[PDB]
Amino acid sequence: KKYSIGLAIGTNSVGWAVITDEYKVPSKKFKVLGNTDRHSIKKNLIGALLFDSGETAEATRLKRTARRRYTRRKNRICYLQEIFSNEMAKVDDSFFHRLEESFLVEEDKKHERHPIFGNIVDEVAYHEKYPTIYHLRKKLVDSTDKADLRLIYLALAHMIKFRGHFLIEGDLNPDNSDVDKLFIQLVQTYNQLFEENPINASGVDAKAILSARLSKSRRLENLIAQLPGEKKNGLFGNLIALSLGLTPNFKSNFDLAEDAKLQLSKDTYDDDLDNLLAQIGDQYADLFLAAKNLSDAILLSDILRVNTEITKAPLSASMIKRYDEHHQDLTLLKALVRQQLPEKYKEIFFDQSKNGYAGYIDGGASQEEFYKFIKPILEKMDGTEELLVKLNREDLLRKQRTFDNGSIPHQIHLGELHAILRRQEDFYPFLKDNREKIEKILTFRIPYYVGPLARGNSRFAWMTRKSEETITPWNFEEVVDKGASAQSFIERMTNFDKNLPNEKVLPKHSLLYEYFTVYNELTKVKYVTEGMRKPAFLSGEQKKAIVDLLFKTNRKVTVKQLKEDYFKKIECFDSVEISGVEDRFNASLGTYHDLLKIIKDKDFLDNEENEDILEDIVLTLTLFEDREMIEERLKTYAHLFDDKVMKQLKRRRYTGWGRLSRKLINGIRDKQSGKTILDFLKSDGFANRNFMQLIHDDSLTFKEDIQKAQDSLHEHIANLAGSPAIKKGILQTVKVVDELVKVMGRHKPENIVIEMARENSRERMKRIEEGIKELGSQILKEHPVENTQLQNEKLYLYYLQNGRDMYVDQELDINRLSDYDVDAIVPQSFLKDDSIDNKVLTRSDKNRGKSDNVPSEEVVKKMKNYWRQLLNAKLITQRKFDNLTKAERGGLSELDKAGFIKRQLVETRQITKHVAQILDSRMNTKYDENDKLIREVKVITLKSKLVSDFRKDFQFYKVREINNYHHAHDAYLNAVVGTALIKKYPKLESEFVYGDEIGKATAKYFFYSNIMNFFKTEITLAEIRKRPLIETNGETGEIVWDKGRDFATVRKVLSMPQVNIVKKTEVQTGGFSKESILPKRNSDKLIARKKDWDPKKYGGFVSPTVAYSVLVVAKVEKGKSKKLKSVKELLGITIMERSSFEKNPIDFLEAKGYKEVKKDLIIKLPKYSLFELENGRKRMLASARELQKGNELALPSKYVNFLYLASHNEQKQLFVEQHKHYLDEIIEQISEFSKRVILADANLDKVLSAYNKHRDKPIREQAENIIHLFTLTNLGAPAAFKYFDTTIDRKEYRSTKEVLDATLIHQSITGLYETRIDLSQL
RNA sequence: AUAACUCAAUUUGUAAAAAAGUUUUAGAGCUAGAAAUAGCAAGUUAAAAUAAGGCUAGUCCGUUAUCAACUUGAAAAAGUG
DNA sequence: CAACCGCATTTTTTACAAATTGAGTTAT
DNA sequence: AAATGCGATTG
Ligand SMILES: [K+]
Ligand SMILES: [K+]
Ligand SMILES: [K+]
Ligand SMILES: [K+]
Ligand SMILES: [K+]
Ligand SMILES: [K+]
Ligand SMILES: [K+]
Ligand SMILES: [K+]
Ligand SMILES: [K+]
Ligand SMILES: [K+]
Ligand SMILES: [K+]
Ligand SMILES: [Mg+2]
Ligand SMILES: [Mg+2]
Repeated sequence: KKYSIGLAIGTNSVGWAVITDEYKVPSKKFKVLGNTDRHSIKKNLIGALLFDSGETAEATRLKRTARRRYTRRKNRICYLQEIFSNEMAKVDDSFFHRLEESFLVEEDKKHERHPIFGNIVDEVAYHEKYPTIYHLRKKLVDSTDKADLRLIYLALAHMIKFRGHFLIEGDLNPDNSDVDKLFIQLVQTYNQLFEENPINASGVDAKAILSARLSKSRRLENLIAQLPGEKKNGLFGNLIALSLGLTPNFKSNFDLAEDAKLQLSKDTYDDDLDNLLAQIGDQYADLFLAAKNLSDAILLSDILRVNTEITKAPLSASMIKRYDEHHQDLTLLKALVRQQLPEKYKEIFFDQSKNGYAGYIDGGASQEEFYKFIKPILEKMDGTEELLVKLNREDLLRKQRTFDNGSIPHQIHLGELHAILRRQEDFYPFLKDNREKIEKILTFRIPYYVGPLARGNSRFAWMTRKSEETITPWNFEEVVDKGASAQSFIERMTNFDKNLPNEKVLPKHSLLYEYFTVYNELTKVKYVTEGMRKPAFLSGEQKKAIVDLLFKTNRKVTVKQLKEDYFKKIECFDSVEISGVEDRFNASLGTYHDLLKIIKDKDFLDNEENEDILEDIVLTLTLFEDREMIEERLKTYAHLFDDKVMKQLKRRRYTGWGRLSRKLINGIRDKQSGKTILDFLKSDGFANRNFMQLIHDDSLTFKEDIQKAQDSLHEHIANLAGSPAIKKGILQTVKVVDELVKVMGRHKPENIVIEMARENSRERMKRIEEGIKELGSQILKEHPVENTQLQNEKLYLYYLQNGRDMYVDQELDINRLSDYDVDAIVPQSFLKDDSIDNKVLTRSDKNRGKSDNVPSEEVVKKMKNYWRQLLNAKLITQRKFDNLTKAERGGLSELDKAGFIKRQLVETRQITKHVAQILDSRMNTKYDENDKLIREVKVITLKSKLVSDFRKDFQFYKVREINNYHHAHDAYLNAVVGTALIKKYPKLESEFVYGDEIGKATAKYFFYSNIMNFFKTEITLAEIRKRPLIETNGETGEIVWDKGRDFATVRKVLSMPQVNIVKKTEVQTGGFSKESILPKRNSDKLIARKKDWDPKKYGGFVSPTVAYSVLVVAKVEKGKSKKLKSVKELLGITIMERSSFEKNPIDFLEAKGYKEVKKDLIIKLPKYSLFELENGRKRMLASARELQKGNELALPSKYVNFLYLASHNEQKQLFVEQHKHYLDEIIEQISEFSKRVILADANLDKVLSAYNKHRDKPIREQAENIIHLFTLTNLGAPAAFKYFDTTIDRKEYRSTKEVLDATLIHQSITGLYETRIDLSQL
């Protein structure tokens, strides 16, 4: 009966309201179930559901993949030990047993406590000879004497267990030996090519300074310092930078207008270098060759700090170096500290809590914190200089297992492994027989395109089996079908053709697909000359000409190229106008030219008989990215081109998929024509019909063939694109609407109004680092920053703009930001954009020019080049750039302005439209005699601006900190305003409801900018106007608004004290506990990490999280007698024990000690369960041992508006000064509330005192802080707050005893239905 | 409002990998003195676990989504004022 | 007991698909 | 990245 629903959808809330034809919210009586006094209770139909945020699947994913990593590493070790098992059984009966029981205490061990050899003397001997595992590694690599099998194992297992990364393909083979001759060779060739001016080797110690432990940049700087008359930006400088691993740019050297940047580790190096050499002349090739030849002996200089002539183990040897220098410098540091500051020796070398050397080795101090702690001790001392030198290089007292070993490629560890196996296979036959297996254990790696090696029980797996063997690293290629697996990896994610749903989409770089795009764009190009009377299409012949002559010879085709190279040359038109394209064609035959460069056979690419082949090739190049498998897939075409061409095709790789199928573009045929879609795009006579037209033209049969070709609420919502949080909001919104419908007797509403709320330091620091380094700027060396600092908006913009004004061509001052202006590129009055994309730092905003538009044309002229530099450094995005420059395109036209304004009130967000479609499809389910949908319910969607402006305009002020009522209030107001709008302007249905020259632009602007004026009585537009007291619609005359009564109605609704705020109860899920592993200590609070690892002996976890609490009434044994005592208490069931408890609850509880459990009184109490006690005082159950505040403080509207105005028109100021007494009154309110439900006496006293101490402060400040006070009374978890400078610590409630005798309240989603249980009765 | 294309930014979801960290144990502490307690010597490494665990036993799975109460259901979700 | 103070696994790389937003060309 | 449920210290 005559009601509409208002809905405010948030990430943590859904406000809901029900309104009647005159904007009142009903008040109904609802039955109360349970064993309580109340049989019913009256409720207003307004409220809000609150809930914790929905989470992404990310954390779960990281955990799952980490899991798989651990189990596979374990299996690696197991494979190794299975190889060693028998021959180790002849040396040491129990070696592996001692290894796998090493973690146990002596009390629990089966065997002697010394793992390696099993006796004290031999193990002390071992650790004396090999203080680190790398000593053993190196000796086992270099030495030729037979070694103990157990040590061999320890070496191999250490290398397999920490095998390094896989970011470099192929193999490395360290050769640091000829860096001097290689540098001299580069200098040599360069001097051959530049006979005119040579560089002189000059005994420059290239080895020392390139293999130095600095960064590539500094090594460059220093190295080119030693070369006279040469600059780091010159040719040889850029070359050196290349040999180092940096990406330089060579265009300024070769007078090139096109960027030429080369990175020797990028897989595109061969073709970028071929590009460049084809531009500059191949006589330069031997230069870049030298760059590689050096780059190879120098690649790994940062890990291998040792001559490769002394060892085959440069890694283990460099680690031994770490150890020895650590030793020497430790002895020295000790001596020094003894001499000069002995009183500080203890703190440094004993106290583990201080971050000294003791804290460094035995405490929890990191190398960084240790260096930071001991830096002043060193530079203060004497005899220390080299230790500071080692400190700034981060090389002082290094361990061997360190955060920075992530640079080690697996090829190194593989080198040493191969070496050891080669040494000791001479003595152990089985090592020879199993050399390859072992190397494979270190080598093998499941390809990402295979996924888990599942067998029907992984929801995540997709791989397929060529055979039903158990899969090992040695039978992987024979048992796993890698081709089918790599196929499914992509085809399980790729879209099908929506027009032909049983057809797969073509590769985006398919030749056919690009012909389709080129022709689909070209077929709507029109042209005019002087003679003709109308613009005409291109004919089939003309299109084939434009394609064969321009598109198949130029990578990109410009309009100029079309006017000069076709129209002028082939049609003798000195002038012509082009209508269907701007500047240059968007589509292009990129793949045609890629394959032209590789295949060098244009007639092959033009031959239609090869179409299929070529498609299949580009499919392959797209589907797979493992070059080995691409080769396998291209073999069948190995006869069509020479070997080298096959070599180059291998490396050609494409990514991406289109939107349409091959059948669609060139498969389906028109019955009448016999022509495919592409046939029509190529030639369609006088009508040059589009893909869109072809697919919808009833004279052609494509559409009918397509139509011929053509689930639950929760899956549907989960399938949407968007934040899982807002999705949680959406589902909850649908369930709310369902309940309200039921509340209204299953009558559906007249309208449903929905509003959706809109909407990091490391990312920033990275942005600036890469953009600055690309920009060749020093501002980072000049002004060092730290991640967190860049949360400052103005500092971030300062760095994004290279410390420069964005509208003027002058520098900025880091020390003067407070004096500068942040300015919106397109002003805020049109685009409500707060992000960096629309903001700029400038000395003063006025120098942008006009305030009503894009930055003026002067500015564009003066700063355009600089903005381009920022774009190419990615320090601004394309959006920001185009917006900045729009004044050279007339800036903001009037139409664009009207556009922005209606975009401010009309919701265009896709996810919101999905919400509206869900609701519409749930509410409107019937079809009229003509099979058209009957739209009984109208779903309106509004942007936040309407209700916000409404609140400001009519002083229905909002303060979100006082309580949660504002969610509900917003929902109510959305219902009111939405229904009023649609009642007043029914045509605007098309704009706001779901379902199916320049002067007019100004009219739209003014119109949408004044749409909300039918609410006011007098309006000033910036002359005055006036409006009646009663607002109707003209055509119907129906009353839409009545300013005599309706505003007062709103005030009555906002003032209502009882508003149904419901915190959603939720079983907690996720981690069993905190992840930290604490040391052993006596406490039942420590949870075993494994069944048999008693934490009193081994330590364990703390803080398990309660999945849900349970009410238990039973008896407990008491004292030695074990006399049974009746109890009623709350037992937290932890996530880890939940499944056990649900399997059999009586056995679970009995094991916990409870006897004679009354099974029918067991009550599941998830987090946030609601309980009432005493004077309406409420608590929410956050845990089994802690409670949260459960009450809302309904502050009178007059105080809400007062606080709003005081915290921030002469009349309203007068109101503040006239009603200052409200302050004291407000506090009275709070005080009462607290003394009645918060029960935090001390904290309340500190509030009263701290306030009385600030009754002489400005009223603005006092109000702003009274607002702070409300977190003392807020619903939910207690929290700390500052009144002024008086920090009030939180007073939380950690008992939950009272709850057991309170009234439990089971709430509906709306809270309107309640079941109340008097727990006193149990 | 839809569809294809261009350029760009963002978000979601997935797989394969790396390095640390932590926790027990092993790296014979030494002299004094009865005892705590002093004095000095040392330290850098390794094994193993890294959600307890599960059955489907895979080199798989185990932290997302979804959840008032009562009656019905496996479950979804229905029926109840 | 209540007030009070402390604590919480971290980081790095590769490969891939789909939406969505927002500036453009063409169409239903 | 908080903040909020818990651990332990203390008063
Ligand atoms: K024993
Ligand atoms: K120089
Ligand atoms: K440490
Ligand atoms: K370590
Ligand atoms: K264009
Ligand atoms: K590919
Ligand atoms: K061939
Ligand atoms: K959950
Ligand atoms: K959670
Ligand atoms: K991503
Ligand atoms: K509920
Ligand atoms: Mg495990
Ligand atoms: Mg470790």
